[PDB]
Amino acid sequence: GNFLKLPDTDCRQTPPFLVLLVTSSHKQLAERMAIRQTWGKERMVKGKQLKTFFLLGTTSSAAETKEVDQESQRHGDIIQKDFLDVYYNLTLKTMMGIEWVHRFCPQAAFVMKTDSDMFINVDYLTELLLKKNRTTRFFTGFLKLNEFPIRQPFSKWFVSKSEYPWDRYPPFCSGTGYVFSGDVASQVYNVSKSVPYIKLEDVFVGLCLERLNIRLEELHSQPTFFPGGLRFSVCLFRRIVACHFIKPRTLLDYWQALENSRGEDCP
Ligand SMILES: CC(=O)N[C@H]1[C@H](O[C@H]2[C@@H](O)[C@@H](CO)O[C@H](O[C@@H]3[C@H](O)[C@@H](O)[C@H](O[C@H]4[C@H](O)[C@@H](O)[C@H](O)O[C@@H]4CO)O[C@@H]3CO)[C@@H]2O)O[C@H](CO)[C@H](O)[C@@H]1O
Ligand SMILES: *[C@@H]1O[C@H](CO[C@@H]2O[C@@H](C)[C@@H](O)[C@@H](O)[C@@H]2O)[C@@H](O[C@@H]2O[C@H](CO)[C@@H](O)[C@H](O)[C@H]2NC(C)=O)[C@H](O)[C@H]1NC(C)=O
Ligand SMILES: *[C@@H]1O[C@H](CO)[C@@H](O[C@@H]2O[C@H](CO)[C@@H](O)[C@H](O)[C@H]2NC(C)=O)[C@H](O)[C@H]1NC(C)=O
Ligand SMILES: O=c1ccn([C@@H]2O[C@H](COP(=O)(O)OP(=O)(O)O)[C@@H](O)[C@H]2O)c(=O)[nH]1
Ligand SMILES: [Mn+2]
Repeated sequence: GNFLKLPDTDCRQTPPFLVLLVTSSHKQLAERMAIRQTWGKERMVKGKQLKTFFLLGTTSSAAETKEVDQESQRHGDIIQKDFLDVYYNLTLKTMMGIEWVHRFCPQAAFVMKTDSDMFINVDYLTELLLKKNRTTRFFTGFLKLNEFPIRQPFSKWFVSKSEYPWDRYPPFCSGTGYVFSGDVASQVYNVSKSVPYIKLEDVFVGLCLERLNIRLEELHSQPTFFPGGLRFSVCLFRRIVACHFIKPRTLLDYWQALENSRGEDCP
């Protein structure tokens, strides 16, 4: 489907249990390297395969283009299509990831779309997913159920009435990090072209899920996704799935902390 870069992976041969699709801009190589060295590192988690790919568009900068070409050659984990990679094109980026799952990895049990300034606890997420007994039409994250479009015209998330004309958004989950069963990717890709476009990707996915009659659900009886960020502690971070507002150096320090304290107890 018009992909400039495709990861060197074969989901038919080895169906992944969890696929992470990470959004980042071209210049954010430090982010991607920190992820590749921490929670993005591919491995078996309780015998389940984890795969990690980075979603990129294109840029006018020839230097950044060359950097990303070299990075894809070195790492083989970039999914790319020809669209200007800017904040207000994040919907295209998300749909690219979903398209990739649909076309090349329909075997994935679960897919997480996530920001790059994130800590992800794949071990705890896997444990909760294996416990949920939800393998189809499943979508979770930080649920946002009573959202009103932001009409402050200079706000980062401003939408005009022509861009989104109704008083409330559909139910959706924070774009910082949400998780869905793999079949959901095909259903969303199928309905996407008939659903009204909006430049905020997490709202757009919510519109698609609503058209599909897919209901959002909480992953666990306790909160596990934290778009607002969290005060760090080892014992807390062992029992969450996702935390936002984490720069690369911090991500590396937190990962080291969890390694250093492996084998201690907590509650
Ligand atoms: C994190 C997230 O999921 N973002 C989505 C966003 O969610 C925000 C929305 O629910 C609003 C509703 O009032 O509340 C939260 O946002 C807070 C403030 O209301 C918001 O104004 C602020 O945003 C920026 C702020 O305007 C600036 O002055 C400040 O300098 O920087 C702020 C961030 O850059 O942020 C806080 C918390 O983030 C929710 O976070 O909803 C939109 C759609 O409206 C979209 O789906 C986002 O993906
Ligand atoms: C997810 O399911 C497990 C297993 O329960 C069995 O399989 C399910 C698909 C469903 O058909 C159940 O009725 C089956 O009994 C649940 O874990 C078990 O739950 C029972 C009752 O609480 C308990 O006796 C077992 O020891 C549990 N552990 C096992 C079987 O390993 C689990 O509760 C289900 N998850 C949720 C969120 O309900
Ligand atoms: C999102 O990406 C699309 C595709 O790259 C952009 O649309 C193109 O914009 C360039 C100029 O930036 C035009 O020359 C092309 O004709 C457009 N092509 C298509 C297919 O749209 C779009 O501008 C980007 N969005 C934002 C907000 O930057
Ligand atoms: O041109 C862009 C801008 C942002 N992003 C990614 O989109 C997500 C949201 O951006 P950011 O974290 O800057 O927004 P915030 O969390 O501050 O609202 C992050 O993973 C960015 O790396 C991207 O892929 N391309
Ligand atoms: Mn972010």
